[PDB]
Amino acid sequence: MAEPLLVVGLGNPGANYARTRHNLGFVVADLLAARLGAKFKAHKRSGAEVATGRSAGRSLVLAKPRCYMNESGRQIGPLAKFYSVAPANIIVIHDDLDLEFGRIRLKIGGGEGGHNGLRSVVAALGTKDFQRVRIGIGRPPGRKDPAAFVLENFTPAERAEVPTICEQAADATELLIEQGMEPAQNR
Repeated sequence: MAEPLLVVGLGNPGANYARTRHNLGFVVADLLAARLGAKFKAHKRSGAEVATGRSAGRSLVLAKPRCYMNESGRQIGPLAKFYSVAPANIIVIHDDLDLEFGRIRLKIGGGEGGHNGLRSVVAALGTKDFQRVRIGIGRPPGRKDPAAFVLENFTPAERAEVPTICEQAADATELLIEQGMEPAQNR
């Protein structure tokens, strides 16, 4: 445990995409960097922007991809390699379709819940054995393309709670870092 962590947050760049459902990992990652006094440095070498920090005594590397959601992995693969982090020491924060709105679960491995970003990372890291901070966004309402549901902005009802759900998410991420899946605790 003289080894560093990678905390990746999944999202699409662009002002109009910032507050969409598929951009929760970005906000949650933006929150953490802020908590650790970390500044996002453009990482030419892999493509994503990167902030470094320290939490519970552990080396942290935070990352947010600078391309579209679909090629996260083409930027997180070379980035993880750069800072030589094993896939088990990589935590990825993303919105989950299979989790009810507001629910935050923590898991290593498992599915990909139709998230095109998580798959892109699984492909680029080969294995699907990295950690996840899953943020429920709920299932789409009735007849509705999920791939467009996640590119829409949260309803005025929901967005009232998003700020508080992300704070709780950043808190789950911190707690995952100090313990393990001894967390998934009251998280």
